[PDB]
Amino acid sequence: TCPFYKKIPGTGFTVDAFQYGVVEGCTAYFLTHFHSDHYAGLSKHFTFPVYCSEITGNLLKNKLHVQEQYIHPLPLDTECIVNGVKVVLLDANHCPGAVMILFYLPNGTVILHTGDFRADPSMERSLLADQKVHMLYLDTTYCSPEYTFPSQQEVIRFAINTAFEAVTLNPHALVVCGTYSIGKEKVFLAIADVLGSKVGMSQEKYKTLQCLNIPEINSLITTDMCSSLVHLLPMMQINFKGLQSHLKKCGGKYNQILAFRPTGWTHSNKFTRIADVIPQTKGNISIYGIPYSEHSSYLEMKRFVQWLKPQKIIPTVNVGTWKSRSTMEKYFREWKLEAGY
Ligand code: NI
Repeated sequence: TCPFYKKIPGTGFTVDAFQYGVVEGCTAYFLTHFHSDHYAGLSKHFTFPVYCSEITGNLLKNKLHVQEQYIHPLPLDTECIVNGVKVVLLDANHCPGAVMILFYLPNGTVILHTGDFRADPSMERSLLADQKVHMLYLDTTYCSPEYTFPSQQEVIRFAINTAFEAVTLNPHALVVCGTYSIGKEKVFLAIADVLGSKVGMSQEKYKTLQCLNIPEINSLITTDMCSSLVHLLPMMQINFKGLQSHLKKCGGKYNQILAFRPTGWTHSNKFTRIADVIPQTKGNISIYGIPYSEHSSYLEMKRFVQWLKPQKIIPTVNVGTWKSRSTMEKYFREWKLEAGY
């Protein structure tokens, strides 16, 4: 059944709750972003109002064939009325089209649902600064102090420098990047830019990227693999067998592959700096795991919450085990006692 952390009290609303059938009492289904664990259940047969960003609504229409009459896109950073309730969509610094949702309940309670987010100090100057938030529905993916990672900028600098050096040493090397969802487009676009190439990909992935409102995108991507020296493949194909196989397909145009796997966190992060990352190599194939995250680190999450000073926190991630729930509640209390709210 629909869990309580997906329901907004005092409303008829749910968030990211499309896989439970008709939720009793739901008059509007909000969708924070287009990732499968969140949209699970939507299709062309859905006949309830879906509220989301413009970009998410482009993907619902083009990839899932949801009918236009049920898609309700909202502009960001704008006070809107939905079934008699004031709401605002804010940028979540996650994947393209991802939002946080502010609900202003008729009784005067204010609720923030972060969806999936990477907390940033820039959020402290959005419409969030203007009033008090009483309850926080929080993306707790990486809510433990072991989870450190570098900035997105540091990671992209490493990837660009690595790729440019490799291809300049060997003009016959191919660069491959893995993907299994939207998000993390900066990895493959920054590398293609430094090399003066478009990124080549499947027709299905090209279609997905053309929904994202990225500026000048027609200049950066292509379905012609032959004209491209940065290829995108499914994340599943980023291993020695899959890459050897792909190289055969390129017909002796290339004699070396340098491949990137943008993981979330990996336990090389506790010890190893970004400067010191090394690849796994077999023969003429090398694979780099890079820690490019679109979720908050522990310290980023803690800074946002200590800034916001919510009265009550409701985790939306890692809620399935008692040990995880108890650990998270301990951190929340630490943060509250340290900051004095
Ligand atoms: Ni997500």
